[PDB]
Amino acid sequence: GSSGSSGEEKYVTVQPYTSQSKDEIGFEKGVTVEVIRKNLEGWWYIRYLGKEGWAPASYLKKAKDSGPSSG
Repeated sequence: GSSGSSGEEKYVTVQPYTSQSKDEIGFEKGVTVEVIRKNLEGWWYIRYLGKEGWAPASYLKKAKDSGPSSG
């Protein structure tokens, strides 16, 4: 299957978003997303459910992973 779970900056959704068209991707609140591109028009290209679409940065936030990793 996917066997990927790899990216640059993994963000998390704090609110559900309903996509009107394919161009945009709809997700739920409390899931993990992969931020690929970052625009200025509140548009952050992410990847969810094995699909890349346009999502509002407003409904996204940088996740904080806890680990012993030093720097």
